[PDB]
Amino acid sequence: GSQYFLKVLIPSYAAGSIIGKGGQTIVQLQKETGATIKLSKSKDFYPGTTERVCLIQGTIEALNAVHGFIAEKIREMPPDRANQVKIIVPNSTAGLIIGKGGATVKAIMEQSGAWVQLSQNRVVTVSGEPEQNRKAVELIIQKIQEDP
RNA sequence: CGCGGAUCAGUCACCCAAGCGCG
Ligand SMILES: [K+]
Ligand SMILES: [Mg+2]
Ligand SMILES: [Mg+2]
Repeated sequence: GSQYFLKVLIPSYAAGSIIGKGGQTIVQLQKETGATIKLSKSKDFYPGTTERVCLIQGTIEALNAVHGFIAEKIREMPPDRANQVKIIVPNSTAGLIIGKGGATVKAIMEQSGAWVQLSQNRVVTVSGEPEQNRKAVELIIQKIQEDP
Protein backbone atom coordinates (compact mmCIF):
# COMPACT_ATOMS: atom_id res chain seq x y z
CA GLY A 1 0.00 0.00 0.00
CA SER A 2 1.05 3.61 -0.73
CA GLN A 3 2.81 5.23 2.30
CA TYR A 4 2.57 8.87 3.46
CA PHE A 5 3.71 10.98 6.43
CA LEU A 6 1.86 13.15 8.93
CA LYS A 7 3.47 15.15 11.78
CA VAL A 8 1.19 16.10 14.64
CA LEU A 9 1.83 18.22 17.69
CA ILE A 10 0.88 16.62 21.03
CA PRO A 11 0.55 18.56 24.28
CA SER A 12 2.73 16.77 26.86
CA TYR A 13 -0.32 16.07 29.06
CA ALA A 14 -1.78 13.87 26.30
CA ALA A 15 1.30 11.75 25.54
CA GLY A 16 0.88 9.43 28.50
CA SER A 17 -2.56 8.35 27.22
CA ILE A 18 -1.59 7.76 23.61
CA ILE A 19 1.42 5.60 24.49
CA GLY A 20 -0.33 3.71 27.34
CA LYS A 21 1.22 1.51 30.03
CA GLY A 22 4.29 -0.29 28.77
CA GLY A 23 3.39 1.07 25.34
CA GLN A 24 0.26 -1.09 25.02
CA THR A 25 -2.00 1.55 23.39
CA ILE A 26 0.41 2.83 20.75
CA VAL A 27 1.36 -0.73 19.88
CA GLN A 28 -2.26 -1.74 19.37
CA LEU A 29 -2.93 1.33 17.27
CA GLN A 30 0.13 0.61 15.10
CA LYS A 31 -0.81 -3.08 14.74
CA GLU A 32 -4.45 -2.37 13.95
CA THR A 33 -3.80 0.38 11.29
CA GLY A 34 -0.47 -0.85 9.90
CA ALA A 35 0.91 2.62 10.70
CA THR A 36 4.32 3.35 12.23
CA ILE A 37 4.10 5.90 15.04
CA LYS A 38 7.01 7.72 16.77
CA LEU A 39 6.64 10.41 19.45
CA SER A 40 9.56 12.69 20.24
CA LYS A 41 10.83 12.22 23.80
CA SER A 42 9.27 13.98 26.80
CA LYS A 43 11.29 17.21 26.54
CA ASP A 44 11.75 17.36 22.75
CA PHE A 45 9.35 20.10 21.76
CA TYR A 46 8.65 21.62 18.37
CA PRO A 47 10.63 24.89 18.10
CA GLY A 48 8.78 27.56 20.11
CA THR A 49 6.15 25.18 21.49
CA THR A 50 5.50 23.12 24.61
CA GLU A 51 4.38 20.31 22.31
CA ARG A 52 5.91 16.94 21.40
CA VAL A 53 5.82 15.64 17.83
CA CYS A 54 4.20 12.47 16.62
CA LEU A 55 5.48 11.07 13.30
CA ILE A 56 2.89 8.86 11.67
CA GLN A 57 3.61 6.83 8.60
CA GLY A 58 0.96 4.78 6.82
CA THR A 59 -1.84 4.83 4.29
CA ILE A 60 -4.07 7.87 3.85
CA GLU A 61 -6.72 6.04 5.93
CA ALA A 62 -4.29 5.02 8.63
CA LEU A 63 -3.15 8.70 8.97
CA ASN A 64 -6.73 9.94 9.35
CA ALA A 65 -7.37 7.13 11.86
CA VAL A 66 -4.22 7.61 13.91
CA HIS A 67 -4.88 11.35 13.95
CA GLY A 68 -8.52 10.74 14.92
CA PHE A 69 -7.33 8.73 17.93
CA ILE A 70 -4.79 11.46 18.93
CA ALA A 71 -7.52 14.14 18.74
CA GLU A 72 -9.78 12.12 21.04
CA LYS A 73 -7.04 11.68 23.66
CA ILE A 74 -6.17 15.42 23.51
CA ARG A 75 -9.86 16.15 24.14
CA GLU A 76 -9.43 14.67 27.65
CA MET A 77 -7.44 17.39 29.54
CA PRO A 78 -5.67 17.21 32.97
CA PRO A 79 -8.63 25.68 27.43
CA ASP A 80 -8.25 26.66 23.72
CA ARG A 81 -6.21 23.60 22.88
CA ALA A 82 -8.93 21.11 23.87
CA ASN A 83 -10.56 21.82 20.50
CA GLN A 84 -7.58 22.41 18.17
CA VAL A 85 -5.41 20.18 16.02
CA LYS A 86 -1.93 21.34 15.01
CA ILE A 87 -0.09 19.60 12.23
CA ILE A 88 3.28 20.39 10.63
CA VAL A 89 3.43 20.64 6.81
CA PRO A 90 6.28 21.33 4.32
CA ASN A 91 6.14 24.77 2.73
CA SER A 92 5.08 23.06 -0.53
CA THR A 93 1.94 21.57 1.06
CA ALA A 94 1.42 24.80 3.01
CA GLY A 95 1.25 26.52 -0.41
CA LEU A 96 -1.31 24.00 -1.64
CA ILE A 97 -3.53 24.20 1.47
CA ILE A 98 -3.92 28.00 1.18
CA GLY A 99 -4.72 28.26 -2.53
CA LYS A 100 -4.71 31.18 -4.97
CA GLY A 101 -5.38 34.12 -2.63
CA GLY A 102 -6.68 31.82 0.09
CA ALA A 103 -9.37 30.19 -2.05
CA THR A 104 -8.49 26.68 -0.92
CA VAL A 105 -8.39 27.24 2.87
CA LYS A 106 -11.69 29.05 2.39
CA ALA A 107 -13.16 26.04 0.57
CA ILE A 108 -11.78 23.74 3.31
CA MET A 109 -13.34 25.90 6.07
CA GLU A 110 -16.69 25.95 4.28
CA GLN A 111 -16.69 22.15 3.79
CA SER A 112 -15.58 21.44 7.35
CA GLY A 113 -17.12 24.23 9.43
CA ALA A 114 -13.65 24.43 10.92
CA TRP A 115 -11.48 27.51 11.33
CA VAL A 116 -8.09 26.75 9.70
CA GLN A 117 -4.88 28.82 10.03
CA LEU A 118 -1.19 28.54 9.11
CA SER A 119 1.52 30.01 11.31
CA GLN A 120 11.27 24.94 6.40
CA ASN A 121 7.85 24.08 7.86
CA ARG A 122 4.58 25.54 9.08
CA VAL A 123 2.12 24.45 11.72
CA VAL A 124 -1.49 24.28 10.61
CA THR A 125 -4.00 24.90 13.42
CA VAL A 126 -7.53 23.65 12.90
CA SER A 127 -10.24 24.85 15.23
CA GLY A 128 -13.79 23.66 15.92
CA GLU A 129 -15.93 20.72 17.01
CA PRO A 130 -14.58 17.12 16.78
CA GLU A 131 -16.40 16.24 13.53
CA GLN A 132 -15.42 19.64 12.08
CA ASN A 133 -11.73 19.13 12.89
CA ARG A 134 -11.82 15.56 11.67
CA LYS A 135 -13.33 16.77 8.38
CA ALA A 136 -10.78 19.55 7.82
CA VAL A 137 -7.88 17.18 8.60
CA GLU A 138 -9.21 14.78 5.95
CA LEU A 139 -9.06 17.61 3.35
CA ILE A 140 -5.64 18.70 4.59
CA ILE A 141 -4.29 15.12 4.46
CA GLN A 142 -5.76 14.87 0.95
CA LYS A 143 -3.59 17.87 0.00
CA ILE A 144 -0.56 16.31 1.75
CA GLN A 145 -1.23 13.34 -0.58
CA GLU A 146 -1.57 15.39 -3.79
CA ASP A 147 1.69 17.42 -3.52
CA PRO A 148 4.48 15.98 -5.71
C1' C B 1 20.86 -6.78 11.08
C1' G B 2 19.67 -10.07 15.75
C1' C B 3 19.37 -10.73 21.18
C1' G B 4 19.77 -7.19 24.83
C1' G B 5 17.85 -2.75 27.27
C1' A B 6 22.26 1.34 30.69
C1' U B 7 20.53 6.36 31.00
C1' C B 8 16.44 9.08 29.96
C1' A B 9 11.23 8.67 30.30
C1' G B 10 5.84 9.36 35.16
C1' U B 11 0.38 5.73 31.23
C1' C B 12 6.84 6.53 27.79
C1' A B 13 6.37 2.58 23.53
C1' C B 14 9.50 2.82 19.09
C1' C B 15 14.30 4.77 18.28
C1' C B 16 19.20 5.08 20.88
C1' A B 17 24.12 3.07 24.88
C1' A B 18 26.95 -1.07 27.32
C1' G B 19 27.52 -6.17 26.42
C1' C B 20 27.00 -10.78 23.33
C1' G B 21 26.25 -12.37 18.29
C1' C B 22 24.97 -13.77 12.99
C1' G B 23 25.98 -12.13 7.99
K1 LIG C 1 16.75 -3.73 19.17
MG1 LIG D 1 14.30 -4.82 20.74
MG1 LIG E 1 19.90 -1.92 18.72
